[PDB]
Amino acid sequence: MIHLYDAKSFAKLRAAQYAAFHTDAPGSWFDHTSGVLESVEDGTPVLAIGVESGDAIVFDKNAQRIVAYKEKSVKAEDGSVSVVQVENGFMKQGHRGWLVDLTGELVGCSPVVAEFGGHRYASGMVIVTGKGNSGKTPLVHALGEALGGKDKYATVRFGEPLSGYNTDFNVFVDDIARAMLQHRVIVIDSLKNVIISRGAFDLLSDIGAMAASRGCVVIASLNPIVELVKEASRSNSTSLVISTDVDGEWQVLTRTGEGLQRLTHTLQTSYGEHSVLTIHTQTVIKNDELESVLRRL
Amino acid sequence: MIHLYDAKSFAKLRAAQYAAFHTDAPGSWFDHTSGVLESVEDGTPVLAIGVESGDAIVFDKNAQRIVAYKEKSVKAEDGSVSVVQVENGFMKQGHRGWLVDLTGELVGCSPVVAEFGGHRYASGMVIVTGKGNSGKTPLVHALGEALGGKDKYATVRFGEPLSGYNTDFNVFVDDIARAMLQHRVIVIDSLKNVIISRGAFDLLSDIGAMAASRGCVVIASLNPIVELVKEASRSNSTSLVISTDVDGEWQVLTRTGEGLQRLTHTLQTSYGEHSVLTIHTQTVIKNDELESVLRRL
Amino acid sequence: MIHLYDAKSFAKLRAAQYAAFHTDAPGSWFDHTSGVLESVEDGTPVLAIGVESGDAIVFDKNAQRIVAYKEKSVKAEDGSVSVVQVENGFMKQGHRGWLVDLTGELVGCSPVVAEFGGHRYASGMVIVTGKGNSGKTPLVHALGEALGGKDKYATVRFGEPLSGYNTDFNVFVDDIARAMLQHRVIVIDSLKNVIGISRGAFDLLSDIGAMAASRGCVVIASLNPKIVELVKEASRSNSTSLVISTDVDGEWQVLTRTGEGLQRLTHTLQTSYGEHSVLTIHTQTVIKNDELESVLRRLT
Amino acid sequence: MIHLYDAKSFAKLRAAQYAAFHTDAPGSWFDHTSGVLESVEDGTPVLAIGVESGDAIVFDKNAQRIVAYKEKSVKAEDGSVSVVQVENGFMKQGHRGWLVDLTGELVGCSPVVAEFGGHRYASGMVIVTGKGNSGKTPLVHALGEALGGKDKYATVRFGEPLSGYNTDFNVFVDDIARAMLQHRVIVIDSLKNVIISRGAFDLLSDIGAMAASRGCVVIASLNPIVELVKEASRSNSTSLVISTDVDGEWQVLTRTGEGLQRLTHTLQTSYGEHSVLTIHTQTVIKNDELESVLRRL
Amino acid sequence: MIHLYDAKSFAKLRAAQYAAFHTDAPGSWFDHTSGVLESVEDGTPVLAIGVESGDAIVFDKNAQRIVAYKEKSVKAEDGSVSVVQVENGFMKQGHRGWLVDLTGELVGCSPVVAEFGGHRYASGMVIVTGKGNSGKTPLVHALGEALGGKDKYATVRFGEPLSGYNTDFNVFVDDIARAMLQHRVIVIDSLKNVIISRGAFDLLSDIGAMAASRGCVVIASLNPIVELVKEASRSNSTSLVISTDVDGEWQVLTRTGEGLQRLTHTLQTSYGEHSVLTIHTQTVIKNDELESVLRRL
Amino acid sequence: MIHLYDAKSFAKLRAAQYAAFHTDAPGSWFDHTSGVLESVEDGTPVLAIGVESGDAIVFDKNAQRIVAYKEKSVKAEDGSVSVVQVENGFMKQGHRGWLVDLTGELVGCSPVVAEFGGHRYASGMVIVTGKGNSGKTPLVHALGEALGGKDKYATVRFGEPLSGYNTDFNVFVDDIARAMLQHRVIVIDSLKNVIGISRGAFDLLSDIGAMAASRGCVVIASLNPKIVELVKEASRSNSTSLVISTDVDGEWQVLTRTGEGLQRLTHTLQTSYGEHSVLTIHTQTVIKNDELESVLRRLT
Ligand SMILES: O=c1ccn([C@@H]2O[C@H](COP(=O)(O)OP(=O)(O)OP(=O)(O)O)[C@@H](O)[C@H]2O)c(=O)[nH]1
Ligand SMILES: O=c1ccn([C@@H]2O[C@H](COP(=O)(O)OP(=O)(O)OP(=O)(O)O)[C@@H](O)[C@H]2O)c(=O)[nH]1
Ligand SMILES: O=c1ccn([C@@H]2O[C@H](COP(=O)(O)OP(=O)(O)OP(=O)(O)O)[C@@H](O)[C@H]2O)c(=O)[nH]1
Ligand SMILES: O=c1ccn([C@@H]2O[C@H](COP(=O)(O)OP(=O)(O)OP(=O)(O)O)[C@@H](O)[C@H]2O)c(=O)[nH]1
Ligand SMILES: O=c1ccn([C@@H]2O[C@H](COP(=O)(O)OP(=O)(O)OP(=O)(O)O)[C@@H](O)[C@H]2O)c(=O)[nH]1
Ligand SMILES: O=c1ccn([C@@H]2O[C@H](COP(=O)(O)OP(=O)(O)OP(=O)(O)O)[C@@H](O)[C@H]2O)c(=O)[nH]1
Repeated sequence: MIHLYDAKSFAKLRAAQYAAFHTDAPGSWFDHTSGVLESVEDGTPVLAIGVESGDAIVFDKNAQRIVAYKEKSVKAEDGSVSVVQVENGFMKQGHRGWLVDLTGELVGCSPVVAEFGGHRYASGMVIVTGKGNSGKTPLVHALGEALGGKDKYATVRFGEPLSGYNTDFNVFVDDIARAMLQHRVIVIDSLKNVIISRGAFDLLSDIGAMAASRGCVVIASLNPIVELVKEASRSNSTSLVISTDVDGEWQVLTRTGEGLQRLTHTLQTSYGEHSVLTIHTQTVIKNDELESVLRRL
Repeated sequence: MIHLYDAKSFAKLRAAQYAAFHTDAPGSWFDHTSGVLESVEDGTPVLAIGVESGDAIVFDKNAQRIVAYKEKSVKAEDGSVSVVQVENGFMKQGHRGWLVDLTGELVGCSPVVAEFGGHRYASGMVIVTGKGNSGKTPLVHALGEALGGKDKYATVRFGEPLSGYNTDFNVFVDDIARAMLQHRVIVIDSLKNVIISRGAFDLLSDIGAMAASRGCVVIASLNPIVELVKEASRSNSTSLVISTDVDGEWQVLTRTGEGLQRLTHTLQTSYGEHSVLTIHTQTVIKNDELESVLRRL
Repeated sequence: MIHLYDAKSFAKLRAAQYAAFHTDAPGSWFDHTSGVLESVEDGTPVLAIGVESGDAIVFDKNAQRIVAYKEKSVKAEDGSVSVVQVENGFMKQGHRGWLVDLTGELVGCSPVVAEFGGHRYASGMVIVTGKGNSGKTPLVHALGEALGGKDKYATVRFGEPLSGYNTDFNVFVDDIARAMLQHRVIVIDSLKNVIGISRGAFDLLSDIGAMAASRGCVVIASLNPKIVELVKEASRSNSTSLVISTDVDGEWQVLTRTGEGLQRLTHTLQTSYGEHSVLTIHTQTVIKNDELESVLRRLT
Repeated sequence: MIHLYDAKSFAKLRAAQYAAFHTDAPGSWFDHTSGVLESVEDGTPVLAIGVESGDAIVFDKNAQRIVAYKEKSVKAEDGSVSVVQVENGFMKQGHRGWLVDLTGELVGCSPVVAEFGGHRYASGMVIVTGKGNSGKTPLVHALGEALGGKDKYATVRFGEPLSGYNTDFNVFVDDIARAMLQHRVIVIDSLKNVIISRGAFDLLSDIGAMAASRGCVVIASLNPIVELVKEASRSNSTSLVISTDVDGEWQVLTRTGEGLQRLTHTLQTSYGEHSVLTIHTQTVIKNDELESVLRRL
Repeated sequence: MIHLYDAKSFAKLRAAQYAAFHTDAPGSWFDHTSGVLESVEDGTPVLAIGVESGDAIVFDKNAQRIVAYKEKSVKAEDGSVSVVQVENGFMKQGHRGWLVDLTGELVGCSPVVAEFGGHRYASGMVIVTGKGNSGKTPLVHALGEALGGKDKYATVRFGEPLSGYNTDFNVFVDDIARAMLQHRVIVIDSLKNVIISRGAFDLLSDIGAMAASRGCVVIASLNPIVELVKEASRSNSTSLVISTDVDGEWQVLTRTGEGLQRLTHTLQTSYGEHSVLTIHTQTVIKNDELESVLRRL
Repeated sequence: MIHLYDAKSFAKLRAAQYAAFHTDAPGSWFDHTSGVLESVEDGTPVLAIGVESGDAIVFDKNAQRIVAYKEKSVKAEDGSVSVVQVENGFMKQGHRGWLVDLTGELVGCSPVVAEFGGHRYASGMVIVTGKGNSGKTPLVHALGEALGGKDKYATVRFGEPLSGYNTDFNVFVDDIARAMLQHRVIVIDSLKNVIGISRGAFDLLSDIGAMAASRGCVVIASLNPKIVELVKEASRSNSTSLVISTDVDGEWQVLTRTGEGLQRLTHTLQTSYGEHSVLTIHTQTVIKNDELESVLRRLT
């Protein structure tokens, strides 16, 4: 919805956004939105996501697809009306994204998803990319385990020429929807085949906001069309993890919230048995330095 | 409609257009059009805006969407007939833009929306853009608060990978329509995802004229496809706010009206707590200097 | 229709075309076609113009849109049949352009629309363009007033981010149709969004010059310069005349196609601003194709 | 249809093709095909031509459009079956081009259309083009009158911003069809707007063969997308008339028949009153010289 | 169908493929497939070819088009089922190409079509192309007569601005189908207008295999979009005849079979009366030399 | 489906993936999936593959096409529901790929298909490509025979101008589906016309590697190099292994993805021709991403 501000309410918002990353208990936002989803009446649509054609499929709180849902309208606080209708397995009225309010007035956050190695990590979409010899697949799994912490991480597999990999985009969005509905830490391997269908364009534009609203992190590998990789990394990701000149070393660049500073830190990594990667255990980065990082792609 | 002029009536028009920016009380036009909208008979369509497909949705004076409206014709002063019909939630007959006359003979104005720091600002669309380290999001919010003055400004959020951000274009145009119907100062963060669908093309072509007719200002962030950013900044904006070589410094370029001089002034800014930006408190700019400014993108 | 010529009838045509620009009373063609339109029986379609989709809408002599019109055929002199039918507000049979004969055998003219400052100006479409600091909007209004003379000029506004500007293409073509049906001197500000492409926009660029020249009205259209080459081609091939800014501030070059197969003429305009940016225009030489291309190169 | 040859029948064909340009009385082929068309039973389709959409409209021998025609099949000499059906003003079955046989075994000719100034000119399509100051419109009319000889030439006007010019492609193809059905010498001013719709592509590919089969000449002005002008001039024209370095001077390049030599000669011209051009009163040209000529465009 | 091999059966296949070009009596394959076609039961579809739209038309053994054919299934040796159905003059079920088995296990051949001047020539598609002054049209007719030998060659004419030339693609594919059904040596003048519709793409991809399966040769002129000419010449042709630096001289490059060596030889030619060309009466060429030849286009 | 991991279960997966290439008996995965397919109830859809239009056709375990199949749902372990429905010969509900579970928890493998000349070879798709004089067609047949071992290899022929070659894409996908359903070693000659693009062709390039790796069969496809970059990306991202010609005639480099997140391995092949162009292949080192890109650069 739209929000109105004066100087005082705006300052309060920025303080709350800052807290949502810097001082909230890691993973608190995820637990909060889990409660909101759990409170939703049975059969109510909670999430719509685009399929390959640009139509949208709709899910309930238990990640079960809704095939039929009678037109139903809800008036928001700002006066806007949201309508939802599902017919023959597809959204007839509504919008892509969360169909229930997970955020309220607290918008524009990068809710802290986890803390690891003395660094806080944001929810939203994290694109893992770069050139050179440092492998992306081992990194995304290492990050998934690390941010998972006490919890297991969920793996969505797509579009690689290996056993058991789904290559159908419509199954992919079903997997992603279920993952975000049920898990705080999600790995996607890989985004190569989405990088173009209306569904693929929708996914790139929608997923970061979907994840940040939920308070889950989606860690997606993307091997570098090159300008679309750059723009997805620049504008569609909440955080970026990019390989450097030095083997095993990665740079993490985090958007900490709406209008807030982008932060950076470095990761050192090494391989153990069967290529299992281990990540070893604040500085601001400006826009010109950010573009300098993107040039390496 | 079409308008006829001789030398004397043309000179009168230019004098009135000049006054609409330079000497009218700031925000007076907005208050005038609010009165016009308030005088509209119950149920009457007042605004049509394009959705993603290129179809148009229609709103009444209270920013409520009209789903059904029997064909109704109105003869204008020049002899032209405007017809409006709405069926199944979509415009069947009519045009995009204001469906009631807010302007009359007084067309081609950039009605003054506010005065701040000794400078007058125009209604219409203001694109906030540029390269370098000066942040666009903090600027648009600072400008929104400043031009809001005694009034709160409205924030429309779109297409960023942060919590609570809508990423569905059809919700976006609903938000924008409501904002322009109800508020003098509007911030859009951001225009990145519109920059292509018929709806997106319609919005870029329509919004400046819609806002200027209302006397509201739409302050839109746009991070630089590059030629589309240049043309939107060159030809679709009433004013442009562009970052400079010096950190914190911005140049404001204002179209003051039809056939009138483009003016320029500079803004100095600084950050306080939680990245809240403060803007610190006539010279003509020619077309070649304007192009020189656009080259920096 | 098609026309047949031998040496003698061709020479006569060229003499008549030459006269239509050089010696006819300025604005005489417009008055003639006004009479033709006024003589048309009530309810008869006179003009069809393309909307955004590429369908065509149809107008009667009073610039009122025709919604329903039973199929009706007319056999021309060359043996061809023109059919007109309108159903549900759209042309079902017919063609874009004038649906009644305004011209007869006298085709390929640039009928003189006005004389100002010792120069004759052609009807048809005039594109006002160029680079540099000389403003196009003040020029089109100055030219509109000047060629209007004793008469007011009509202003069609389209696609600028200013108060009261229509930005819907289908309203735009309605405005243009009405303007050409009712006025000799017409200003369009601006053509930017038509060049910004729909079938309707393509139709308009291809149709408007011939429509205006047939009527004997002048359409003075501002156009600020893939896209640049379309501005060049519209200026090169879709305009009856071109007014282009020069190196010197306030100075413009007017390039006029005087008729079918006839010489393109050129002259210069000097201008200055008064109060509230009102521009005043201050008061024969042939230009060849290579010089014409040299002028178009400046649009880069 | 398909034709079978051995050495002896092939040599006979080449001799007949050579004669069709070099020794037949100028305009004889046109008179022959006029007789063939005149012999066609009343109401029979004789010519189909593409409209803008790529559908085809159909004409009888009197250049009257056929709106309804019951399916009718004709078996050719080679065993092939040609079917023709027209429904609701459009071809339902058939092909673009001549729907009756004007040529028989005598195919691949450039039938002589006229002789002027000691040079024979071919029927088919003649593209008049080039750069520089020599005007194309005066040339096409001068050539039309000259090749017309004792007969008037027909003028088809299209796509110029001058009084009485048709700009609707579907009227254009109607004009062209009627012209070719009724006249030996035809001028088109101009081909600029065809140079893209399916109809325009069809016309460029069809018109030369249509005209050569009839024995009429279509003299078309084409101002130079540039590569499409080159290919139309190279491959879609029976003859080319191109301006040179010297003002008033033109080069005529003629395909004299299937597998036969391309010939060249020069024209000198001058203007009289009201820009009426007068043309003042064998050498082979090879493919490399032909390409050299096309480079000048 | 699919075929299974071990070392011994593979070696046998390669020996048979080698023989099909090098040692079989010239034209023997054509006579064999004529027998196969003649043995087909009355009314049975034997050949399907794509029309402009990408639909397919269907022919019987007598080159008569089939308009209606009830669904009929045939189980192949590998277990696959081929179904054929024709409705309203178009293929409803089936595939493009030969609808009866002309080859059996003997696949991947370039069956010898003729011997002339001490050189064997392959069936399939021969593209005649190149730059320079050597004419393609006279060459294709000279080659047609020469390879025809005791038999007349068939000429398919398409897309040139000369008398009697068909320019409608759907008539073109009808001509080609009939030619391949009834004649061993076929000339196409020319392929310029096919070089894009689905039908044109189908034809370029299908014709070589169609011709090689039949044992007929299709000799097609193609004047050089340039990369499409290169790829058609590189990958869609069984043999290539390309002009050289020396006037009248041509290089013939022949694919002799699946996985077999490409051979080359040179032709010398001269003109007699009315431009009738006479061709005057083993060395391997590698891929790098082949690309060197293609660069000349 | 989605899979959940902690450190311990992830380490177990990587160990199992490593084993699936390095230590499992060659061809064991193929035999396992043959058993799974054989156990499927009569009439059950097992494989869906895209036709030219982007619709999908569906096959049973005997490689017979299914024309009609009533909607049928199956709930997976992760909670997801897979639905399959076939109407009028086309998939109405379902997904492209294997419609029965051949893999279970054991995903992301490159199951060893064969061992030859002291080297293990992966199932999945192998693209055979490169520039220079070394012929691709003889190589794919030599590799087919070699990896076939005791078994014959299947040859799918497509899009070459030679006798008996199918050139219809929909027949091609039928051939490929049958081949993967019935044979461990498959040769495709050639992929040129799929790269020559339809939705079906795009689907095939994106689907075939995963289909083959899931089955444990190897698809050995020749591909001769806008278009060049698509050959590079297909070779880079759509292939389980790559066999590319080198500077030296007869010599090839084999680059193998050994599994999800595992090392890419490389070795060289020497070859020579016998009679009638029959090629014979004569009888671990890791390759990094920068070296891999260096190899791909040679395709220009
Ligand atoms: O022990 C190992 C294993 C793997 N790797 C390296 O990590 C990579 C992980 O395996 P991938 O094949 O997934 O590579 P990637 O994610 O970097 O890029 P794509 O191929 O998916 O586009 C492998 O390509 C390998 O080079 C190591 O450096 N050490
Ligand atoms: O205290 C602060 C906070 C923020 N900033 C700067 O302001 C920017 C505002 O945050 P954004 O991430 O919105 O940057 P932006 O609007 O310029 O561009 P997008 O990424 O949205 O396209 C941040 O990127 C940061 O560099 C400061 O300079 N100081
Ligand atoms: O007094 C004046 C007023 C205006 N001008 C100049 O005339 C121009 C007329 O006003 P516009 O803003 O319309 O500029 P334009 O027509 O040249 O081009 P667009 O922006 O419409 O594409 C303005 O851009 C201004 O620079 C003057 O030179 N002096
Ligand atoms: O007496 C004359 C008349 C005309 N001309 C020249 O002949 C041309 C014929 O008039 P056009 O305007 O038709 O020029 P064109 O055919 O060469 O090219 P387009 O403008 O149609 O694209 C004119 O443009 C003029 O330059 C002369 O050289 N002498
Ligand atoms: O006696 C002759 C006749 C013809 N020729 C040459 O042979 C060519 C055959 O006539 P074409 O015009 O068909 O040339 P082409 O096939 O090479 O190319 P297209 O224009 O058809 O695309 C002619 O262009 C001519 O140059 C001779 O060298 N000597
Ligand atoms: O004995 C032989 C036979 C064949 N070859 C070489 O092997 C190649 C195999 O025959 P192909 O003609 O199939 O070549 P290719 O597979 O390399 O590429 P495409 O043409 O299919 O795109 C032939 O091109 C030939 O040069 C030899 O080097 N020696």
